[PDB]
Amino acid sequence: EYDGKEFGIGDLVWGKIKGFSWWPAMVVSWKATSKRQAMSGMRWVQWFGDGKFSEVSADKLVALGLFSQHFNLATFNKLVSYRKAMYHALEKARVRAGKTFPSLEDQLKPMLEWAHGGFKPTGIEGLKP
Amino acid sequence: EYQDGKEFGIGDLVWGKIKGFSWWPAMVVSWKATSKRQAMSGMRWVQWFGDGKFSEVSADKLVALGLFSQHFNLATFNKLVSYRKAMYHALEKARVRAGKTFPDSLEDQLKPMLEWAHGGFKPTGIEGLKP
Ligand SMILES: CCCN(CCC)CCCCCCO
Ligand SMILES: CCCN(CCC)CCCCCCO
Repeated sequence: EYDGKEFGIGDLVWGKIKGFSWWPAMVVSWKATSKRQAMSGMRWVQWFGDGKFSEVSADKLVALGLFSQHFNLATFNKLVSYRKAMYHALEKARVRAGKTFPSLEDQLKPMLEWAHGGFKPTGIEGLKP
Repeated sequence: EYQDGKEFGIGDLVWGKIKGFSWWPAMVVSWKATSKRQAMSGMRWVQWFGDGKFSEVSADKLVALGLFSQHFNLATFNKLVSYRKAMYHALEKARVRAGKTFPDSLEDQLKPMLEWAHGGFKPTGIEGLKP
């Protein structure tokens, strides 16, 4: 923990599992999961919004920093769970990036703008553990 | 729960810092107390004294309540009755845990508990605040 592959503990990522759009998450240690060690090539991630754990292939994870590419507007409008997930993921992104902003969709607005805009001034660097 | 290599576990009395508020006393709780969800790794559910609400707070924006004089905010204390009430509930919990006793308005009961806390929780020291 953690096989040659990408991503380590604390990284903010989008992860893709069956039945769900790309979904924001944080790579965690298997010890945080109360479950089991991850198989080689896999990563435990904890999903923002519901705090649940999934073992996901490192090959189906991308940096949260690739934001606009993987943000899914339709899902965002359809599912309140996705919007909450976005809030909590960007909230963590914010704090790590020493970021400051002035309701759910109210707080989300400057967060999303900051994300879609490249996480300036820190850039992606501000999202690292 | 909370096996992420960070400080603080269930029942700990802490000051927690969130946006728009002074450092505020709280108790670390299990996510099960919250009716919400598991905290993100590196974070803790805390329940704020005074209003009993739950917030998910990074363990790095938490400090032991025992570090009292450092995080007690006198301006907030003088300004907000909610903060004074929170102090009362936080310190009463600390007091019972510490095995401390003192000899009545809110501020009347608060007075020796604050002196106690501000003086370093004598004679137990901060160790007596453990759950
Ligand atoms: C509505 C939120 C649902 N999210 C989906 C995120 C992709 C939780 C999925 C839980 C999967 C556990 C085992 O793999
Ligand atoms: C006046 C009392 C204020 N309390 C505690 C302040 C730290 C309000 C906390 C809001 C909880 C929402 C979830 O995060």
